[PDB]
Order: sequence, then C-alpha cells, then structure tokens
Amino acid sequence: DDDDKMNTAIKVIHTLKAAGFEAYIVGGAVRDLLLGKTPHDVDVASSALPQQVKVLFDRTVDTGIDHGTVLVLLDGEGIEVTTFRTESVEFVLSLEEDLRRRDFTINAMAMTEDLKIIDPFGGKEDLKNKVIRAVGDPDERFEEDALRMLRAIRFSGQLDFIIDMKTLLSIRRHARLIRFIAVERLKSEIDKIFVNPSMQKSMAYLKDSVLTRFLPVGGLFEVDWITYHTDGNPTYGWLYLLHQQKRQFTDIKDYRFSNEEKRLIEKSLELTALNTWDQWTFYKYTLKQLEMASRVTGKKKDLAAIKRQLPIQSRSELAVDGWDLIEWSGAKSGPWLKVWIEKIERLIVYGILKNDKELIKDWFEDEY
Ligand SMILES: Nc1ccn([C@@H]2O[C@H](COP(=O)(O)CP(=O)(O)OP(=O)(O)O)[C@@H](O)[C@H]2O)c(=O)n1
Repeated sequence: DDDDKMNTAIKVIHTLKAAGFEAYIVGGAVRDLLLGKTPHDVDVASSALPQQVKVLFDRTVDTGIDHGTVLVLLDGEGIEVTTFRTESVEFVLSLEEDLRRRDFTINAMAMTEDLKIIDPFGGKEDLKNKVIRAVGDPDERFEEDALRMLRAIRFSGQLDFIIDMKTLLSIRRHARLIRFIAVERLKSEIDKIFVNPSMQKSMAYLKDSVLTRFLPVGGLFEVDWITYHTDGNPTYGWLYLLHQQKRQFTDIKDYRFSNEEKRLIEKSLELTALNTWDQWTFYKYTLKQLEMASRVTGKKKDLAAIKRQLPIQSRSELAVDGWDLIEWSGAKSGPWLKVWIEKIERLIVYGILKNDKELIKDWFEDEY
C-alpha cells in the first residue's frame, strides 16, 4: 500500500509523548487495523489539552477546540488530536474514562505507539465474532446520543457484522429517542447505508430495531430492497424508495435535501412517469437524471451516446434569441418570445430546422 495516515499519527503520538503527554490511536483506525483494512481516518486521543497540542505542531486547524479537538496537519495528512473527554462536553483525566463512554466495543479500543492494544471492554473478541455491541450499558450509550442507535444499523452493513442481541433490544426500547436528533445527522447516516454493502440487511435491522416507527416518515423505508443496487450516489437510494412506493419527493422533504438533490430526484421521477423518451427528452433532462431514471426502471440504453448525438446540447447554442424575434416580428418584447423561442428550439433539436439564423428567420417569417 501507500497509506501515510497511520505513519503520520505515529509521529504525532511520538511528539506528544516526547513532551510528556500520553497519546494513543483510538476509534475506527484501531478497528480497521484489526480487520486488516486501511483506515479512512486515524484519530489520536491524548492527555494534552487543545492549546498544548497547538504548541507542539506548526500547522493546526482549531475549529473543534471547544470539543477538545485540534486537527494536526503534518506530512500532507490531517490527524485529529482530541483530549480525553466524554460527550453529552467534559474533559477527563484518563484514557479509560474516555473509552468507557464510546458507542461500541469495536470503536472503544486504543493502540499505543508500540502496537499494544488497550481493550477494556472486549472490542477484540467482538471484532473477531463480527458483533456490534454497545460499550457497557446500551441503555446508557443510546441515551447519551440517540444517533448511535442508527449508527449501529449503519455499521452492520458497512462491516457485515450483526448487532448484539442485548444492544438491539435496547434500540427497540429507546427508538423513540431518535425524534430528538437533528435531521441532518439522520440523513448523513442513511446516505451511508444507501451506498454500503449488505444494505438489505441494514434495512431489515432498521425495521426490526423499531427505528422505522419513529424516524421522520420512517414507514417509507419499509420497501422491498432486493432489486436495489447502489450506483455510489446515496441520492439513488432515496429515488428507489419513492419509486417503489409510487410516492413523490414531498413525502421525504423532512430530510432537508439540497436544491440540486431535490431536483435530481424530482426530474428522475418525471422521467420514470414519461411513457416514451425522444430527442427532446434527452435534450431537456441531464444525463444524470436520464441514467438514474433508467437505473430505477431497469433500462440499459446507451444514454450518453443518444444525448451526445443531438444537433445541439443546450439553449446557449441556439442561433437566434428573443431580440431577433422582436426585429423580425415588429412586435414589442413580451412573454410570447419564450413560446416562440421554444418552438424554434424543438425544431432544431429534432433536426428539422437548421440551427442557422437566416434559415430560422425564413421559418419564422413564414410561421408568424
Ligand atoms: N455518536 C458517536 C460518534 C462517534 N463516536 C466515537 O468516535 C469515534 C470516531 O467516529 P467518527 O464519527 O469520527 C467516524 P465513524 O462514524 O466511526 O465511521 P468510520 O470510522 O468507518 O469512518 C468512533 O470510533 C466512536 O468511538 C461515538 O462514540 N459516538
């Protein structure tokens, strides 16, 4: 491989310890190393306080300082250094105090500079058995942050693990608490589930855990997911969900999509409702919308080639505009222009009228 994150984190730990502080790799990096995977991120936990970290490193980003977190920039990587803490934020004085309030045992391990695993809650055994289990009392972990309930669902698909039975029954009992979680955090976890492996298992856990009873419009996630295959874009999960149920975008708008996301969903839904697609269809809709609609209805056409082979790609290529029509018509500017521009546009897109000012003028003077 060519990873640098672990190496950089080792250097960060070394500098922290050279200055008298304790420092360890924590979080998913430890889980990933034990799974033989290359970590996406490597967090460091330290007895150093944020301003003490800033003294030791030339380049830091300080946005999370209130939470105890300094981002250390080193060797072209960024390592998050967080003081021992628990969230609710309270700084604490030992590693174990920090670890004992984390969500799941596989996420509550630490590793030293010398590769020793500190695993007070059996993270290694659960990792080996492929079990997502809350640290300590699950009722406690889920009251501290109800989003953890949904995180457990997400990890089951992402790692192909099961959810520990006691933990899962705890989620069932506290699923109501999900109502307090910012919808942006909910959407972020669901977007991950939609692109992760084993997503059908994640969706069955979502239902079995009772989360679908209390998530915003939670019942809508209970569709048949067998024929869903992610395209790497979480948006396709939301469109698949709606299409399977013959529902419209407004039914999921609680999740606070961006305008472009919403447009992509709404336009794709339109395409799936349109009986037959022709040149104007391929002209007016984006490739991304055409491809997502094709994906969700099961078509496999070579969409890109059809769009590319149209006479023009967009309105900016049109050889005529409203002010040419004002000249030829002798009429004052008004909404009629858009009507007539579109007539001309259609004729060009269907390859009937040449995209040529003088020939469009001929057509117009004859039609008007
Ligand atoms: N609610 C939470 C959120 C986080 N944590 C703890 O913070 C660490 C970093 O999570 P993180 O959010 O920074 C990345 P993660 O979500 O684990 O996915 P990835 O590693 O596959 O990229 C996790 O390992 C948990 O121990 C927690 O105890 N309760």
